[PDB]
Amino acid sequence: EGVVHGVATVAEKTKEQVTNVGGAVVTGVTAVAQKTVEGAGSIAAATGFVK
Amino acid sequence: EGVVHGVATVAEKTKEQVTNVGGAVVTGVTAVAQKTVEGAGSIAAATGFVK
Amino acid sequence: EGVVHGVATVAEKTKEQVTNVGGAVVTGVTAVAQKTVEGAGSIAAATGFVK
Amino acid sequence: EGVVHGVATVAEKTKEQVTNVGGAVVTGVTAVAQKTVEGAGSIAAATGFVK
Amino acid sequence: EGVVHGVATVAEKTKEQVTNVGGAVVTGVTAVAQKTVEGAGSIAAATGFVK
Amino acid sequence: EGVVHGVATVAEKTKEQVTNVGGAVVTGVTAVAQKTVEGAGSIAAATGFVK
Amino acid sequence: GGAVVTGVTAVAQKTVEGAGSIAAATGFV
Amino acid sequence: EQVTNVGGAVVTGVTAVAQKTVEGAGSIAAATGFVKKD
Amino acid sequence: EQVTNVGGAVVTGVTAVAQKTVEGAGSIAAATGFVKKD
Amino acid sequence: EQVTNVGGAVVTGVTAVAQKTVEGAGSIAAATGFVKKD
Amino acid sequence: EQVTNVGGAVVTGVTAVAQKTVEGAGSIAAATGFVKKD
Amino acid sequence: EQVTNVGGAVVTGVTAVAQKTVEGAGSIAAATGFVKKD
Repeated sequence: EGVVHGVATVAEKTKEQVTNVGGAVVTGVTAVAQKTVEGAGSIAAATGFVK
Repeated sequence: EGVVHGVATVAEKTKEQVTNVGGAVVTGVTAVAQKTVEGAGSIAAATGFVK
Repeated sequence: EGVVHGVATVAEKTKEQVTNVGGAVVTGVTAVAQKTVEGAGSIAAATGFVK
Repeated sequence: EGVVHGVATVAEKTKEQVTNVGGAVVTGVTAVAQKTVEGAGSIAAATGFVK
Repeated sequence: EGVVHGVATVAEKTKEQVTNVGGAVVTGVTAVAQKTVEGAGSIAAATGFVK
Repeated sequence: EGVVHGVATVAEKTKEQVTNVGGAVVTGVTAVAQKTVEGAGSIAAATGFVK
Repeated sequence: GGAVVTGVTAVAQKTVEGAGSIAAATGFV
Repeated sequence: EQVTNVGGAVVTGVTAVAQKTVEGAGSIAAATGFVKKD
Repeated sequence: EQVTNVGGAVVTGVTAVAQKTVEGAGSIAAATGFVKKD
Repeated sequence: EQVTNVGGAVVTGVTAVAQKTVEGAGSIAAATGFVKKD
Repeated sequence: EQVTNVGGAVVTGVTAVAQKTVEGAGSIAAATGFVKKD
Repeated sequence: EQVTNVGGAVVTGVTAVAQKTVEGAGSIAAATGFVKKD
């Protein structure tokens, strides 16, 4: 049935070289954030700088 | 059935070298953020700078 | 049945070298955030800087 | 039946090396954050800087 | 039946080496955060900096 | 039947090496934070910095 | 070969579904 | 066969900031002060 | 067969920072003070 | 068959910091003070 | 067959902090002061 | 078959900390000052 409303991601990390010798690095494998609804309902959101 | 509303992604990371010497870098494998709806409903969102 | 509303992610870490000498590093495997509803309901959320 | 509303993640750690001499490193396998409702309910959540 | 509302996570640790000599390291396997309701219920959660 | 609302996580540790001489290390497997209500009830939780 | 940098500010960020503001400046004399 | 040889690697005074944010907000502000009088 | 060779690796005065945030907020601010009088 | 060779690895004075936050908030502020008179 | 070879590994004056937070709040503030007169 | 080879491994003055928080709050602040006059 695969994926209906969500998303699908596949990855294979065979060989990677990362040398951190002069700074800072951040890396990641597929972080996700999800807001979904099926029927009657309401998702109200304010994400960011709101003040 | 594959994908109905969301998207699909495949990425095989075979061989990669990144050299961090004169600064900083960020990268990752396909982060995603999703909002979808099936029937009657509402997603009311404001993302960014709102003030 | 796969995934209906959520998302699907697969990753394989075969060989990876990270050498952290000239600074700091952060990395992760698929952290997730999820808010969903099925029927008549309400998720109301404000995430970030609200003031 | 797989997963209905939540998300699905699989990872395999075959071989990974992290050496950290001149800084700090944080890493992890799939931390999760989830809020969900089924029927007549409500989730109200302000996460971040609220003031 | 798999998982209905929660999430699914599988990870295998074949071979990994963390060598940390001149800094601090933190790592872990799948810490989770969850708040869910089924029927007539409510969750109100302010997390972060609230003041 | 798996898990209805809770989450599912499996992990195997074949071989992992940690060495720490001049810093701090913390390692963990499946730390849990959960709150769940099914019928008539509620949960109010403010966690973090409240002042 | 040489890799000699005088003095540097370096900024990198990725944001998905939010907002981010970078503000950097260097002082060299 | 992928190889990298860093010969000198001499960077004197640096500020380096990286961040990743999903579903939120993050603002970063950095500044360097360098003076090589001689 | 991948190989990294770092010859010198000399970085004198540095501040470095990375962070990841999912479903929240995070602001970092850094600054360096360097003076090489000689 | 991957290999790392760090020849010198000399980083005089640094501050470094990383963090991951899921479902919360985290703000950091760092700064270095360096003076190499010579 | 992966191997790490650190030749020099010299970091004179450093401070480093890392944290992970799930469902909470955490703020860190670090600083260094180094003076190598010679 | 992975091996660890640390040749020099010299850290003069350091201060490092790490923490993990699940369902709570945790904030630390640390700093170092080193003076290598010579």
